[PDB]
Amino acid sequence: HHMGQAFTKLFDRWFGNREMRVVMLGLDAAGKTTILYKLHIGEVLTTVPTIGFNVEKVQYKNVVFTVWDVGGQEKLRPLWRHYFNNTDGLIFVVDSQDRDRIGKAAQEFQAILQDPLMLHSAILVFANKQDMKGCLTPAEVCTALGLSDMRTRKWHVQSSVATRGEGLYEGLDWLATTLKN
Ligand SMILES: Nc1nc2c(ncn2[C@@H]2O[C@H](COP(=O)(O)OP(=O)(O)O)[C@@H](O)[C@H]2O)c(=O)[nH]1
Ligand SMILES: [Mg+2]
Repeated sequence: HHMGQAFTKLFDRWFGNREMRVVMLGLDAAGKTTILYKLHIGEVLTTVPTIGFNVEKVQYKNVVFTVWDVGGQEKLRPLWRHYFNNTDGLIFVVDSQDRDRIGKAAQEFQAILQDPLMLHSAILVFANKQDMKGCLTPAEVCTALGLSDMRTRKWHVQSSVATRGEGLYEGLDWLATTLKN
């Protein structure tokens, strides 16, 4: 009989008018757009700034989530960096079933971390698609992304099933708490 709250109300408690800018990144198919629509927090808008490169965005009050795929795509790395401007947090999403592409994801993740503009970011990892038989454990995704060895930044790896909205409250609550200090 008990019911979840709407993220709309959750965001009111968590951020409530505060200026927040998070970027949610990952390899294509990790589950990022799914997380966006599953939040139900406003319209998503897109800009395709090149014939290949493609960015999505959502804002609620003064919290903005900016979203793109990372990896392959020639190497459009400079076209991104504009979008890191005064970012508070990174959400990096991983397909926990895709054992093959995780080295790539760790590489990519590791490149975001080393970018100057990400020095002081809180880091949330969604180890997504945990519903799938034989996927990686959240620890195995932690290990692989090298989160043990980590700077002085606050980080957290969170199990998720994005298509059921599972894990999302937990990660976002961590993120919100972490960010207000
Ligand atoms: N089984 C499962 N499938 C998922 C999950 N999250 C996303 N997907 C599916 O993975 C595909 C890509 O998701 P999408 O959100 O477009 O990935 P994006 O490229 O990261 O934006 C879609 O078919 C989703 O339904 C999950 O947690 N479990
Ligand atoms: Mg997408």
